[PDB]
Amino acid sequence: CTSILYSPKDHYFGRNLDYEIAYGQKVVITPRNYEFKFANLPAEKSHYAMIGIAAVANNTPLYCDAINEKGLGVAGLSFAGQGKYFPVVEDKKNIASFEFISYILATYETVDQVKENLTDVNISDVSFSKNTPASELHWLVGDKTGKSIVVESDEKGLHVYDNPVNALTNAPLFPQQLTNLANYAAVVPGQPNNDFLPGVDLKMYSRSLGTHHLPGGMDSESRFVKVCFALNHAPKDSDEVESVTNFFHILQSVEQVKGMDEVGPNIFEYTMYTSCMNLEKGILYFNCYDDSRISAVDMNKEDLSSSDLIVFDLFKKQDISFIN
Amino acid sequence: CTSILYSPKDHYFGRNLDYEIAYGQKVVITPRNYEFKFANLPAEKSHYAMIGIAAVANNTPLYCDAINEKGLGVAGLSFAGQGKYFPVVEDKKNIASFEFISYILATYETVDQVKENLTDVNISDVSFSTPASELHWLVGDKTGKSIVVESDEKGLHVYDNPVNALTNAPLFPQQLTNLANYAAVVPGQPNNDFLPGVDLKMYSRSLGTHHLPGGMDSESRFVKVCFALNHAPKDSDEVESVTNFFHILQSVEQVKGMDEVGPNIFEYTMYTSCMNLEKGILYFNCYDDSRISAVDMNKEDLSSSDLIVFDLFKKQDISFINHHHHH
Amino acid sequence: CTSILYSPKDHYFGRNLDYEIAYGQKVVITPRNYEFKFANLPAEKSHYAMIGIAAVANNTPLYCDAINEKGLGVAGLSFAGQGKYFPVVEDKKNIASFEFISYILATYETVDQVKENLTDVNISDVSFSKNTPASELHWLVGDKTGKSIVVESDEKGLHVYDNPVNALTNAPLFPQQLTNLANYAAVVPGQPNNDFLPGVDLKMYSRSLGTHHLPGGMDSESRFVKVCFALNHAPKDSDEVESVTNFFHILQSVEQVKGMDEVGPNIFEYTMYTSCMNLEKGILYFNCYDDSRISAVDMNKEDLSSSDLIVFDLFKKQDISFINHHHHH
Amino acid sequence: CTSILYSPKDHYFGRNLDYEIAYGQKVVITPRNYEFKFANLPAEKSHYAMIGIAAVANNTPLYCDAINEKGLGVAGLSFAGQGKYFPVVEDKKNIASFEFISYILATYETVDQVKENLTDVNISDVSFSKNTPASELHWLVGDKTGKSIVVESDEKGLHVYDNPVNALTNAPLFPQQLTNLANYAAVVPGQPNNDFLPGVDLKMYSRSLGTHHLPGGMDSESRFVKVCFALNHAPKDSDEVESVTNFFHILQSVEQVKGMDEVGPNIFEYTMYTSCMNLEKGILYFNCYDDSRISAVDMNKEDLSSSDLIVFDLFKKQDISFIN
Ligand SMILES: *CC(=O)CC[C@@H](C)[C@H]1CC[C@H]2[C@@H]3CC[C@@H]4C[C@H](O)CC[C@]4(C)[C@H]3C[C@H](O)[C@]12C
Ligand SMILES: *CC(=O)CC[C@@H](C)[C@H]1CC[C@H]2[C@@H]3CC[C@@H]4C[C@H](O)CC[C@]4(C)[C@H]3C[C@H](O)[C@]12C
Ligand SMILES: *CC(=O)CC[C@@H](C)[C@H]1CC[C@H]2[C@@H]3CC[C@@H]4C[C@H](O)CC[C@]4(C)[C@H]3C[C@H](O)[C@]12C
Ligand code: NI
Repeated sequence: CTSILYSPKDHYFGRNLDYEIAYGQKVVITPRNYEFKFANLPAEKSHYAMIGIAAVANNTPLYCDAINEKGLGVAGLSFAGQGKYFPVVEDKKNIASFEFISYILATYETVDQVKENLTDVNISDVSFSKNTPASELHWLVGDKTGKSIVVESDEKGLHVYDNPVNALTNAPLFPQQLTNLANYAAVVPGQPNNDFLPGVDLKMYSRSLGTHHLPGGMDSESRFVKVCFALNHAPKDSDEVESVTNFFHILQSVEQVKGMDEVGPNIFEYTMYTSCMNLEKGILYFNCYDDSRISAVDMNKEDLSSSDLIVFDLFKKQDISFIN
Repeated sequence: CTSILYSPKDHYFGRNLDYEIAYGQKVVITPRNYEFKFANLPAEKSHYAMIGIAAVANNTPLYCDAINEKGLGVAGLSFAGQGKYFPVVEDKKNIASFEFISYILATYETVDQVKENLTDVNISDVSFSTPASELHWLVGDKTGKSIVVESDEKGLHVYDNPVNALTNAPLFPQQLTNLANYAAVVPGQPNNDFLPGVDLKMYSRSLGTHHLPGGMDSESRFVKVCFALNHAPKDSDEVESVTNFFHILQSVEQVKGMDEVGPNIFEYTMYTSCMNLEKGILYFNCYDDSRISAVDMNKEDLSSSDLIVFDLFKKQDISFINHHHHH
Repeated sequence: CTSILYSPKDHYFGRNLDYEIAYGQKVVITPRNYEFKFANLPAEKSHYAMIGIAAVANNTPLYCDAINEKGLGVAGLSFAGQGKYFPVVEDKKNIASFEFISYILATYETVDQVKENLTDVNISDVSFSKNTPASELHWLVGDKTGKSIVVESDEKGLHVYDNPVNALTNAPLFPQQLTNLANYAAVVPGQPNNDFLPGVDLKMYSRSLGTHHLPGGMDSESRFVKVCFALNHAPKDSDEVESVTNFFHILQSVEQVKGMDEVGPNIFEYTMYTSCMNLEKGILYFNCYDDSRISAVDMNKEDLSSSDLIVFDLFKKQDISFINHHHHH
Repeated sequence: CTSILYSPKDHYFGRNLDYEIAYGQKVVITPRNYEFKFANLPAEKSHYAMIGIAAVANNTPLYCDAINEKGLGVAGLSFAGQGKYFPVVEDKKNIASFEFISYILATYETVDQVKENLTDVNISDVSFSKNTPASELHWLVGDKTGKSIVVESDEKGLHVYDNPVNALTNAPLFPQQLTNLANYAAVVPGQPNNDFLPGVDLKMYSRSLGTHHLPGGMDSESRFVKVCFALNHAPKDSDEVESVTNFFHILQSVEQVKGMDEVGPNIFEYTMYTSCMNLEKGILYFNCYDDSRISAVDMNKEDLSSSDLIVFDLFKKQDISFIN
C-alpha cells in the first residue's frame, strides 16, 4: 500500500503490499520472448524482460509491482473509491488496468519516455476474466534517473503527475496528497527552535520532539506523510546491502501490524510482503509477514531470451537461525 | 527505548534498543554459579541463571535487558533528565543502577515478589568505573503483569503497569495520563458522531488511526506501541508469537535519519530482543540483519561458573533463491 | 476568513473577516433603484435591495458579504493561490469577480436559482479599475432553505458545489476541504467509549477528551474543521436574540487574536469584524475587533425604493458599560 | 476553566468560567471592614478590600476569582479527580478550600508573600455548610510583578509552583501541563522553514501553517496549550482600553461554545462569563455568554471602609446597539 523510489547510489523501487486477502502472489520473471497478448494493443512477441511480484492465471502474469531490464519500474496500488476506468475508445491507446504494468515495462525504458507516450492513453474498463473483475488501481512509475510520476485515472480522465517525493499510497487524488504534505512543514527530525513560546524555557524532555506530530496511523494519508519523511532522511551513498537494508527499514516504519487496521469483524489489513527491486542490477529482494529474513532473486541468473514465466515462492515460513 | 511484555499464550519480554552509540553489546548467559560481586550487597555465588543482551567489562555482565530461568524479565531504558540516584544509605538495600538487572534476576522469581522486596531499596549513585547512566526499568513475569521502577528526585517509586510497555521520559504517571488523550482512536472506522447528519467521505481504511502518533519521540512510541501491543493476535504458537512480537516493535522502529540527536548523528534501532519466559529462549535481530536468530539458555550448562557469550550484531543474512547450484 | 449559514429557526448568514489591513469597509444598503453598471452585462436600474459590508469606491458598493431582501446571501473569501479568472468570452455570461456578490444579490432569490444560472457563467479577469486589481476570491451562497453552495473558479474553470456543512474558509479547493473533514470522524464533544485499549481502564482526566484532536490553528483547514463542528453542534429552535448570540459564538470559536497568525514580518491577520445577517428579516448584526458590543441595522427601516447608498459605520471603539458610575441620577 | 495574567503595561488578571450550571455568581466588592469568619483561623475584622466574582451565601462571598486593593489576584479552577484536601491538624495553618481566595486577598499583597506563608498551610476538607460540600479546586495567583504561582493540593499534599506561562486550566497536575507544552515546541504563528522534506518545494497553500497542530479542543490540556500561545503572542505596550480588548480576545480563543463540550445527555459546559481585573486600578471588566458588551465595576468608586458586601449583576441580557 506504500510504494517508494529510493536513490542512495543505485536506485531501488518497491512497496509494502497491505491487504486482508491474498491473490496467489509469487515472484515472476517474464523473459524477453514471452508473448504478451493485450486486449486492445498489438501483441508483442519480443519485448523487454521484467521481474516483479505477480499472480499467475492461465499462464498470464498479473503484476502487482515490477521492474524491467532497462531500469524502469511500475507499482500498482489500490485506488478504491477514487479510480475510474473508461470504455475502449476508437482514437486512443487503450491499456486495460490489469495489463498496465506489463505493457509499460514491456515497451518503454524511462519515465520521460512513459510521460510522452501516455498522452494518447485511455485506461480501459476491460477485465482479465469474468471471475476477475478489474480492481481499482493507480500507479507509481520510477526509473534510474531518480524521478518518478504518478498515473491516475479518475472521474475526470487520465492524469500524469510529476512526483516530487517519490512515494505513493492510496486515496485521495495525488494533488490532495501533496497539499496535505504541507500540513507537516514544521516537522523536523531533531529539536525545533522555541518560537512557540519565546521567552519561556521549555524542558525538551525527549529526543526528536520535532517529530511529535508525525503521523503513525495505518490510513493512507498517515503512511504517505511518514514514508515521505523516512525516505527523504534515509542515508545516501551506501553500497548494495546497506541500501537494501535501509529500504526495508523505510517501509517497515509504515508497516501495518495485524490488529491495527480493522477492515471487518476480526478482519485486518496487514503488510503481506515487502519487495525491493534494484533498477540497475535487476534484483528483487523481498520478505513477508511470516518471514523477516530477506530473500533475493536475480533476473540475470536466468535466460532472458527464453519464453516461459519463471516462478518462485514469495510467502515463506519464519527462517530463524538457531545459534546453540 | 521501547520495551514490552506480550502474553498471547506463552510470555515474551523484550525491547528495541535505539541509540547513536553502541556499547559492545552481545548475547550473554549468566549461569547459576557465576560470582556476582555487588558494590554494596552480599556477594551471590549461587543464584538463578539468566540470559540477555549485555556488555561485558572486567568479566562483568552489564545487562540492558534479560530474563532468568524462573520467568522474570527486567529491561533498562534511558531516563535522562528525569532520574535521580542517591548516595549509599545506612538503612536501605543499596543497589547500584548498573547492577539492578543482574541483582533482581539473580534473586527473585515473580514481579509480585520484586514489589515486596523493593520497599526498602535505594538505587545508589555508584558507577562501574564508566559513570552510571540514567535508567528506569520495566519488570515483567509469566503472570502477564509488569511493573515500572523509577528513581527520580522524589525517591524510589514502583508503579503497576496496566499497558505492559515502557519508553523513556516523562515520569510513568504522566505517560499513562497522556494515553487518555488517544481514547477516540480505533483500528477501523469510527461512527460519525463528529458531524451527525453529514455523510463523510470515508476515503481510506483505518481513518480511526489518523491521529495515532508516529513520531520518534518517547511519548509517541509509547502511545503507538501500547496500541500495537494491545491489538496484537493472541492464542498463538511459538513461531507466530515471536513473529508478531517483532512486528509490534517494528511499528515504533527508529529508521536512520528520522531521529537527529546531533549534527548528522542519529538515534536508530540497533537491535530488537524477544525473550520467552516459559522456555528461556532469546530471539533477536539487529539493524543490519533482519533475520531472527535464537539462543536457548537451557541448551547450556547452567551449572557452570563462566559467562557464555554469543554475537549480537550480524551482517545482513540474505537468502539467495535462484543460485542455480542444481544440487 | 470563515463564513457560515446557521439555521436554528430563522436563517443567519455571515462571516469573520480576518486580515492584516482594512479596506474602508462600512455597512452599506444598496436600495432597489441604485443603478448597477456591470462590466460586461446589462445595467440594472431596478433590482432587489441588499444590505451588507462593503467598501465604497466612486459611489459603487464593493461588497465583501451581503444579503438581499428575498433572503439570499453571498460572502466572498480569499482564494489566493487557488483561484483563476478568465478573459471575457462571447460564448459565456461574464461576471467580474469584484461584482459577483452585487450581481447575484441584485438578480436572484434562491440558491437553486443561482445554481441554474451559473451553468453558462464566466468569472472574468476584469478589475474595478486599472489601479484596483482584482483580488482572488471564492464565494459562499446560502438562502432561507438552510442549503448553500460554493462557487470556485480555478485552473479547470468554474465549479459549483453543494455544501453539506454550510461553511467555507480559504484554500484548498472545496472537494479537498471536505475530504479533510473525514480525518476527524472520531471526534465527539463528550467522551468516547474506550475502543483504544480494550481491557485497560483509562482515567478520563478531563472533560471533552473527544475533542482533544479538534484543530485550533489559524490556518484555513484548521478553521474549516473547527467551525463545521461548532456550527453542527450549535443550539437550535432559538428566538432572535438567542440565535444571533449563538451565531457570534460559533464564529468566535475560530477567531484570530492579534499575534497568532503572522503573514509577514511582524504583520498579523486578525478578526477585523464579524457580520450576522438574518435572511428572513433583513437585519445586519455586527461587531469588530475593537468593539465587542453587537450593533444592528435593519434594511427595512430604510427607504428601499430610493437610489443612493445608505451607509453606516462598521468599525467602532470599545463600548464599555460602566456600572457603578455613581451619577446617582 | 482558563485563567491568565496578562502584562502588556498595566497588569490584568482574569478567567473564563466554563460549566454547565451557574451558582448565582455576582460581582462582589468586599470592603475592608467586612468581617471574615474563618473555619480554623482567627476572624479578620479588618483587612484588604477585594473585588471579584462570587456566589453569595448567608452573607458570605464565596469567590471564584478576585483581586484585592494591593494588586494581588487569585482564581479558583476545578481540579476534579486530581485534588485532595486533608483533615484539620494542629501542626499547620488550616485554610478551607472555599475560603482560600478570601483569606489570601484579605491578608497578603504579593505573590512572594503568598509563597512564603504557604509553607505551613493545610487546605482542609472543611465545607462551607452541609448544603454546600467543598468542590475540588486549584488556584492561580498573580500580581503586579507579572509573575504567578500555581497552588495545588493533591495526593502528595500541598504544592506551590512558579508558573512560567501565566496561565492555568484544569487537570492534570501542573508539572504535567508544563511538560506537555514542549510537545508543541515547533508551532509558529507564521510559516515554518521546510526542514521537513529538504529539497522538496512544498506549496504553502494557507497562511499560518505553523499553527496547523495548535490544539483547539475543549479539553483542559488543549485549552491550556492554545491560551499559553495566545497570551504569549498578544500585543504589548497598550493603554487601558486596548489591553482589556486584547485580554478578552485571548480568552475568547479558548471559548467553549454551546454544543462543543458535552458532559451529559444534551448537557454542555460553555463559557458562562469572562472576567478581566486591572490589578493597578482595581477595575473589574466582564461579559457573559448572553451579553458580549463589556461592563466595568471600579472598586475605588465605593466606600472601602464600609462593612457590607456591595453586589452588582454579572449575567446580563444581550445589549444590542440598534443603529437605525
Ligand atoms: C533506547 C534507550 O533508552 C537507550 C538506552 C541505552 C543508552 C542504555 C540501556 C542499557 C544501558 C547499559 C546498561 C549496563 C551499563 C550500566 C552502566 O551504568 C553504564 C554502562 C552500561 C553498559 C549501560 C550503557 C547505556 O546507558 C545503555 C546501553
Ligand atoms: C479573510 C479573508 O479571506 C480575506 C478576504 C479579504 C481580504 C477580501 C474579501 C472581500 C474582498 C473585497 C471585495 C470587494 C473589492 C473587490 C476588488 O477586486 C478589490 C477590492 C475589494 C474591496 C476586495 C478587497 C479584499 O480582497 C477583500 C476585503
Ligand atoms: C471552569 C472550571 O474549572 C469550573 C469551576 C467552577 C465549577 C467552580 C470555580 C469556583 C467554584 C466555587 C467557589 C466558591 C464555592 C466553594 C464551595 O466549596 C462550593 C461552592 C462554590 C460556590 C464553588 C462552586 C463551583 O465549584 C465553582 C464555581
Ligand atoms: Ni450618567
